[PDB]
Amino acid sequence: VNPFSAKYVPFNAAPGSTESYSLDEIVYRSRSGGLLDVEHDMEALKRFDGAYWRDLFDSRVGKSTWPYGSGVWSKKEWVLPEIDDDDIVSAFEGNSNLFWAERFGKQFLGMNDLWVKHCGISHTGSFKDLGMTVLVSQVNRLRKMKRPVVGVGCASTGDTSAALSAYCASAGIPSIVFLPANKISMAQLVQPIANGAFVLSIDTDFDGCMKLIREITAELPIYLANSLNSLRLEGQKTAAIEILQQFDWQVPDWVIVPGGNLGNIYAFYKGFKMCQELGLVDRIPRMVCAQAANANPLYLHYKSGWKDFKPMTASTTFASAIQIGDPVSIDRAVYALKKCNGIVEEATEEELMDAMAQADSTGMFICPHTGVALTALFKLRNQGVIAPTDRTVVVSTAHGLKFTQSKIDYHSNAIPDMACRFSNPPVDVKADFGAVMDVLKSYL
Amino acid sequence: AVNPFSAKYVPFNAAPGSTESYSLDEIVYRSRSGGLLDVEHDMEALKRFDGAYWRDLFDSRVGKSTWPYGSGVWSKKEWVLPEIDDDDIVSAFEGNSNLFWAERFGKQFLGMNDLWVKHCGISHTGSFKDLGMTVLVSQVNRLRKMKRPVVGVGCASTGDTSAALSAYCASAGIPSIVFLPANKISMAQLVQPIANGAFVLSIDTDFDGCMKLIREITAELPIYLANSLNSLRLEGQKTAAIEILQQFDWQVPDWVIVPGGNLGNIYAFYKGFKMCQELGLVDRIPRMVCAQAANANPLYLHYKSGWKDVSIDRAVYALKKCNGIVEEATEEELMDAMAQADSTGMFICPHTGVALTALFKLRNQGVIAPTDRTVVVSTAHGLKFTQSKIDYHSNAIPDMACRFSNPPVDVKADFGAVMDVLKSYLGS
Ligand SMILES: C[S@@+](CC[C@H](N)C(=O)[O-])C[C@H]1O[C@@H](n2cnc3c(N)ncnc32)[C@H](O)[C@@H]1O
Ligand SMILES: C[S@@+](CC[C@H](N)C(=O)[O-])C[C@H]1O[C@@H](n2cnc3c(N)ncnc32)[C@H](O)[C@@H]1O
Ligand SMILES: C[S@@+](CC[C@H](N)C(=O)[O-])C[C@H]1O[C@@H](n2cnc3c(N)ncnc32)[C@H](O)[C@@H]1O
Ligand SMILES: C[S@@+](CC[C@H](N)C(=O)[O-])C[C@H]1O[C@@H](n2cnc3c(N)ncnc32)[C@H](O)[C@@H]1O
Ligand SMILES: *Cc1c(COP(=O)(O)O)cnc(C)c1O
Ligand SMILES: *Cc1c(COP(=O)(O)O)cnc(C)c1O
Repeated sequence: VNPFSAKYVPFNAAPGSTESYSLDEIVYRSRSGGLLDVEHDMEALKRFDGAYWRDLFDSRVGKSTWPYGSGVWSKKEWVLPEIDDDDIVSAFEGNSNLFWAERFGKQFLGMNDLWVKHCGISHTGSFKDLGMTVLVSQVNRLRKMKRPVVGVGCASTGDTSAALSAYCASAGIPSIVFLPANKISMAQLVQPIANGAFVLSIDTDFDGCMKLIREITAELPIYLANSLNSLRLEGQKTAAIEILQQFDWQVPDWVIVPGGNLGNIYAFYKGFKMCQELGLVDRIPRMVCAQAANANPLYLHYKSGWKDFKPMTASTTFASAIQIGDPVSIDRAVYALKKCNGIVEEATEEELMDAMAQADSTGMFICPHTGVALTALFKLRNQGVIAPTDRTVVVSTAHGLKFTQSKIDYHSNAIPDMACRFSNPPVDVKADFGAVMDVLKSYL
Repeated sequence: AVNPFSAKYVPFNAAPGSTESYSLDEIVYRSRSGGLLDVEHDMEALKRFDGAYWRDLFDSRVGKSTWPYGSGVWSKKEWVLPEIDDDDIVSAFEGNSNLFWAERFGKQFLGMNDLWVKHCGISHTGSFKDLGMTVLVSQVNRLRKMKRPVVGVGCASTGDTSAALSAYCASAGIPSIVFLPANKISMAQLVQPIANGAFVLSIDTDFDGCMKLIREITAELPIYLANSLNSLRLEGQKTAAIEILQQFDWQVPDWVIVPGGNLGNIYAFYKGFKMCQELGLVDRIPRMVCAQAANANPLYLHYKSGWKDVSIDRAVYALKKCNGIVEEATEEELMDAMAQADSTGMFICPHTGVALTALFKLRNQGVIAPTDRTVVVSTAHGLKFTQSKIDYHSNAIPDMACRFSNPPVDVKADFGAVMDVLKSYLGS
């Protein structure tokens, strides 16, 4: 009855390799120690032409029918084809606004066809929801199959844990979060705490919590939620399919994604590539990966001609989730960027904050990581690589509501060594009709 | 404009042969007698199309990419602002918000299998105000583009309304002004209008000093005011009710619980459900519960008095018509409810905590049955109220037990210690 299936496979598998694993297998790496990927049965999917898939996926966008209302699960056949609908844990994720940045594109970039994907408008406020619905759904299934998974554990700065904990909580799955004691107080770990996660405050840095969550997982029947998981990528790749669908199956010229551990940027390529390969569309977009100057291993690797990649030491950024020294999905990203003929650009602490301020002025509320992405767009316009007329999509990874402090400090002119050129502080005036009118007429 | 549909400003009531009405193109805030204004649609022009027509029309637009019908508000454009040009609309894909099924929360805490929470907080600016602001700003945009004298939009909100207002205005290139007392200025509270390029004024006076001053400016400069009295924002807000129906495949819930501070909201929801009933989409409206804080005004005391002793009359009318109920929630009760809800996956606002407390109390009274289809409206994303959650979960709210707090446990970087803590948790 159900002809579609998926399995684990070594990332970029060698010719005629026989290595595969059932998705029910709890595995994170291959025989060689490399990363795993979800490989779908392309022979079975190709029994249906692009016309069928377009019509099928279109018939399901924003409908009440479970589970196809979700931006991810409307594409179930391409994500987890063999999961039962009873096991799916979904919070209506995806269907995210592809915001037309008319005033930003025209006033700053000379662009008419610039769009911003607001992935931040989600259940936990970041794109990580797309990935967590797939992972927790699969974990949910394993639990019901009486498999040894008593909960999910992770150690990541808010964004990953918030998504995980929320989805785990709704399904009654215990969620275990390891976080450094002083390094984050209680402000940014509010979501997992509120979502009934079992939170531990450890006497170490972020690195020490990452090491300890491994040790725990080695003995305890606790599933490990990491950058490694190819399941998360299966949900995240639907954002690329969604962008296509929102453009009525027309392919944009450029897509710019913030790259931390570099999984997301790869997920986007896989989504775009899958639509081309199955006959939905005839082409794929060119991709741009944007990084913070304080954490630019991919940037240094690209401009060296895809030769010599080095795990650099990352320094403090306002774009917290993007500051990664040794990116886990590095080989994935490099592969993706080569195939789609892509580009990598960096962004300084000042440049990412300024581009963020300029975006907000157009009626947005986007994260510092998005500022990084917009900086890349700024620079590629300068270099003439992105044309003023080209259909360009910038991916906003998180809502600004999760990164308010960086905005409060910027407009308060309270960041040391920062120029804060686009700050918009409140103006002081005494209760006088003439004085109030004059400052308003000057703004008029 | 071969458009059969139309709407106008009309007083809320005035039975004895009133002919008072204003064009939606006029700047007006109140009636001749000072009462509330109301957007009245040409129901006779709408009644020309049967219940099935509107259902199928609204269903065909939902989620789609066709401008402007993708929005949860503008998908019902004919019922909101029928005369505005598509090229004048300022939309940020608002509405379409998750009708989250509270399975774990409903079954474990309330013994309810069909309880839903409507997450309006998942939107552009983090609240349901986006629904109302898209209509207001669109009209203001329409007026400005036809060379009408409107220099900008102003308000005195420190929270949701100003955040929503300034965001929509910024995209349309419409100046946004926030009049506020210099002492009540908060950098955190105003983070959204500040970033959205809104002209925020800090005035060296009190609450009354500002309201007196705005009167003096709006008599000289034509600044459109956004406030609680505004009836144009209700036209957007009402589509949330319509949406709830559409999301249930045009099946009416038994109960819809709305937080009530402003009191305009509960009316908007009533207005939306009623419009669907009156036009043949459905055969009924839900019973509604208005949930108020214990600290809040005497709407609760008025309901308990058997309807004998802003937007107060507006809400009382809506509640009497739909056979509604009002309940209170105390500071501790709403915080507890927020914690319980949150622990099951949600991340809701304190206003939603108030609504859930009203649900709890009415379940205990046996007014709401276990099987009853119940929708609890969440007005704002929990991310706008992290400080109260931080305080609650660290037991840092005085005169409150914080009984459902989930503080993190302290451990050193020792394997055996981390394990023993984990073992006792997994043993539970
Ligand atoms: C209210 S349910 C319809 C009633 C349901 N079929 C029943 O029998 O109880 C449909 C709504 O659930 C919410 N929802 C959340 N996740 C969804 C998903 N993955 N697929 C479809 N709807 C989802 C959406 O807001 C959607 O409008
Ligand atoms: C994106 S507009 C482009 C307008 C103009 N040709 C330009 O380039 O500046 C193209 C079509 O999309 C629709 N549209 C207008 N504003 C939109 C928005 N903010 N988001 C999505 N679609 C929009 C309109 O129906 C219009 O016909
Ligand atoms: C990408 S535009 C369609 C292209 C457009 N016809 C053009 O030629 O430029 C459609 C997307 O804009 C966004 N959007 C925001 N508001 C919308 C609205 N009111 N109606 C339709 N789409 C809207 C949604 O994310 C939607 O998927
Ligand atoms: C409300 S669910 C299950 C109700 C069940 N009779 C009970 O009381 O436990 C009814 C239908 O809605 C769909 N559904 C399941 N989970 C959903 C969710 N989280 N959101 C929206 N619809 C859902 C499924 O297709 C299911 O058959
Ligand atoms: C995790 C995260 C990123 C980084 O994505 P990768 O796939 O790890 O490159 C960027 N922005 C936000 C908001 C994130 O949470
Ligand atoms: C929410 C609301 C208000 C109050 O908004 P705040 O900015 O939070 O004070 C007033 N009137 C109506 C109709 C509302 O919906």
